[PDB]
Amino acid sequence: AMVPNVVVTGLTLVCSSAPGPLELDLTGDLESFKKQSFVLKEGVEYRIKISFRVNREIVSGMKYIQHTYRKGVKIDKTDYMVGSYGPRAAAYEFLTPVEEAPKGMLARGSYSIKSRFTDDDKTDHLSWEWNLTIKKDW
Repeated sequence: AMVPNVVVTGLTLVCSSAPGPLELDLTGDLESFKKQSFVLKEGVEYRIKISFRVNREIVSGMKYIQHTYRKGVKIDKTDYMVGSYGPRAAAYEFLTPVEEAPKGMLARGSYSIKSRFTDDDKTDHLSWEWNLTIKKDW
């Protein structure tokens, strides 16, 4: 401070079929996202894009971790090794592989995601929670 080496700045659902924007600003009030949701139409393809800056020194072993809950119950955990990054002017963007929102009535509904961004020193660069609501339609 007042500028940290690593600043997680944004999560984005990258979905071509989506009629509007699916972005969380992570420079803001993280607690708000929990009474919010992103809506996705069942079966659509998307990526998660995590935006982050490195401002001074090399960070090794950066790692994005998600846990998915449904109705408060853990249903999944995924890890993505992001890499080593040096400092530069522009944010870096990490994209997860393409996935499909679930499909079928029994899989529709809300899911909450606990997201963590970390490194090989186990620094908590940011942790945040958000929600995903799978619907029949937009």
